[PDB]
Amino acid sequence: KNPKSDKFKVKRFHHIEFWCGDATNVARRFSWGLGMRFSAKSDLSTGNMVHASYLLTSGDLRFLFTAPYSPSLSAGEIKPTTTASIPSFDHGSCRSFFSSHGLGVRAVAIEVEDAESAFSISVANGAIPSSPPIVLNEAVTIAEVKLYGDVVLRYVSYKAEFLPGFERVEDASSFPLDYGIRRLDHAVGNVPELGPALTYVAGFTGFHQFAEFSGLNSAVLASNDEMVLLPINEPVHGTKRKSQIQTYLEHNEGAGLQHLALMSEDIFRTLREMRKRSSIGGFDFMPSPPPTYYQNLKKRVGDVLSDDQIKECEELGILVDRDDQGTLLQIFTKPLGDRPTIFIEIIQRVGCMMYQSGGCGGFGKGNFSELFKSIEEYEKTL
Amino acid sequence: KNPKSDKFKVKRFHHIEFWCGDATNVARRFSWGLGMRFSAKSDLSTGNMVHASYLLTSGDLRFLFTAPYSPSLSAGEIKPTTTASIPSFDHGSCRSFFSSHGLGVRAVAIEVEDAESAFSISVANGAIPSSPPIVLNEAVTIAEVKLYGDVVLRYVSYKAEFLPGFERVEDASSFPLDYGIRRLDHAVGNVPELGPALTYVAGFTGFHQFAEFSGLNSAVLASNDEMVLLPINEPVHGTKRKSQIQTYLEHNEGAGLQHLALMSEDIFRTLREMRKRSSIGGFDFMPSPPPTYYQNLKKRVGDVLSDDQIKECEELGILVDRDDQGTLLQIFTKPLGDRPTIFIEIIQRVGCMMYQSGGCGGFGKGNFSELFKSIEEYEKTL
Ligand SMILES: Cc1ccccc1-n1c(=O)c2c(C)c(C(=O)c3c(C)nn(C)c3O)ccc2n(C)c1=O
Ligand SMILES: Cc1ccccc1-n1c(=O)c2c(C)c(C(=O)c3c(C)nn(C)c3O)ccc2n(C)c1=O
Ligand SMILES: [Co+2]
Ligand SMILES: [Co+2]
Repeated sequence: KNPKSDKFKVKRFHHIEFWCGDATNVARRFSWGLGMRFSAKSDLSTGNMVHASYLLTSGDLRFLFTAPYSPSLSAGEIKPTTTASIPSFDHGSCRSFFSSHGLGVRAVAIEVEDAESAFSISVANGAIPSSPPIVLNEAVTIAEVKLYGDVVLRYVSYKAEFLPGFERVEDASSFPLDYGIRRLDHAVGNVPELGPALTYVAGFTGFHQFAEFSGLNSAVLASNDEMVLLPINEPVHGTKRKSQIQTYLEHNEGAGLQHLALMSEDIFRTLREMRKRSSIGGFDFMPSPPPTYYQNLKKRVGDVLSDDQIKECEELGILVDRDDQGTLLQIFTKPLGDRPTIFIEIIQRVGCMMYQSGGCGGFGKGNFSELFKSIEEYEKTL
Repeated sequence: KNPKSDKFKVKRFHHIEFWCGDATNVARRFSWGLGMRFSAKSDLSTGNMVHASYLLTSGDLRFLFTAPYSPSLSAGEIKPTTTASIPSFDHGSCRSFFSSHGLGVRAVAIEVEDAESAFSISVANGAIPSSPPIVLNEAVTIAEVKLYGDVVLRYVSYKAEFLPGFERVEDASSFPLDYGIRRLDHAVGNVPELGPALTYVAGFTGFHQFAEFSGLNSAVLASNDEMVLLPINEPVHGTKRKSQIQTYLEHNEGAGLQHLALMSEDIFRTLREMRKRSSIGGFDFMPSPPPTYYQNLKKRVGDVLSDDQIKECEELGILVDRDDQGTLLQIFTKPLGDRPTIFIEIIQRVGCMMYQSGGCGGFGKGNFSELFKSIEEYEKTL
């Protein structure tokens, strides 16, 4: 059931911003590892004396990487005179964020009809303000409220390219990399207590619980058309294997963004390209499930995937799960940086045509049982 | 003239350590951009709860990338019980270094006969102690003294692989990249005042001035066999073009390491490989000199380089300079990170055979006049 109770008009995910120590090196690593193009910048060369911000794009997916310059470069500025292109940026906040959490997501940005109204309505409905609505060049409005931990939900609205003050990147510096990633499917937070997290966010957005069908309890919040999907997890304590949600909280110094799920228009091509680059600057993937898992896929999705398409999942280490409505193909990277905290999921969904509905096939929770069973079965092959 | 006045026995450059916010992303970017292999690690997977350190190698060149974990992981430790593999590491120092300077070199490490003796003699001769000699697994001794700004000169000595507590990297994660870089040729510091810098370092090392033949004054300190080369620059104020040394000091928040010169056994192959990767995660190079500069190379080095080898310099943007003793081929990257501070020089020297003597061909200061003249000449072609 979908009560369509969004308290303001929400459009789509707009971008994800990472707070970095050095935005150049993270952005270049991510660009090569994920096949994302350099498309905009805001830095010293554009007159920004406060922060360096570099935007990567793949299809509709936008990754922003920001790091502070020396505060001495902007010591004469005040907010009315700032050269920052993102007026919510603060040297002290950014340094404290990164020292506390390491590399990670600071902002989950969604495009809304009216960022001022969304901010007002959100805070009137319990949201903790983080940055008030600011109108940029009478063209775009940005505002921020707290989501969980030190992560903010950023609202952006456009009267009618990324943000004012950003410059398009010269073609020579903009190699047209593309491994097939096209948009952000969902963004997942880890918290110590799921109940209060859910009630807070569902409180100020009006997002509703999206229906499903180890070591965690989880729930998914969704916008009216269920295109914005914000799952949240809490750990389950006492298990024989320590909860990965608890390990995240310990190494992250508390709540924060756990994984970003990126939709590919061709998950086979995406994984082939990403795996060729794993050991030459790109991203590593979690261990592949045992061949038993792939021997068990025929009985589960053999009506959706050919044996040749099932063989390709096996070569690439892809997992498969299924709802009553659609099928999901997914795989997880190892952590993106030093700490066992944030990682990336690559996904592709099949089914639920009308365009495709959001969350088609679920999020893969059925793979816990399938993996465990596959692992006992591989142990029995022995 | 070489008075061979080293106060302790110095062998070779051993490694360069960068202090990072995220060592994983910088190390992966550098590995792909420079063609360096992942060869050792010290991190959570090796029992280090304090810092993540990843070592890249190309030939004899060793780049170490280190970032701190959350202090909470090691809050119960004391120095006698530490899990850090580099006992000089300190969370607070590393965070303050990176927040102050951004990404840059913390340690210039040289292998010495006896790190305890080198540290003792250095401090007895004016060096500011940074970290006392520590013996690791009764196998290697490390000690550190201040070099300039927040950069330390690190001594390492071996009784008889990198450091104890580091683990060799699994072959699967160790792709054998190689673009021809083989060793560190020199490491250059920028300071506000050259005189006191030179006197301090020459004071405690016994390193002597190495003889030569805009916007800077410079001098080179060398070890007995002149294989360790530590140039230092200060700005020249008042020039019509602002000194790049002064720009460095402003953005770096003071003195620090300006450039690392990496010797290639085949600078043509190195530059071809690095330039193919500039826009797909690697390093960018400074603008190429005008074709006039290459039309002027025949008259200057036409006895050393074929016209086909001179054409290859032109395709790759390589600069050429010459001493009374040897010839130098060199090129400079754009800054390695967000700030216009540290950059890399790729070099190859020809001449001075006996093995090759250090500094063969100088350091390229003759290219200031050659570039300027070439630029006026290209303007005249018009
Ligand atoms: C626990 C663990 C330790 C080490 C290596 C992998 C894993 N591991 C996963 O991490 C995992 C994730 C993140 C999702 C996910 O993407 C998700 C969930 C669940 N709920 N929602 C809303 C999502 O988006 C779905 C299945 C997963 N399986 C089966 C699994 O084994
Ligand atoms: C100033 C500047 C602004 C923007 C773009 C490039 C440049 N630029 C250089 O940066 C430069 C360097 C660093 C060296 C060097 O490597 C060095 C020196 C000098 N002394 N020692 C001991 C060295 O090792 C040699 C020649 C150079 N030329 C000719 C030049 O134009
Ligand atoms: Co997911
Ligand atoms: Co040089």
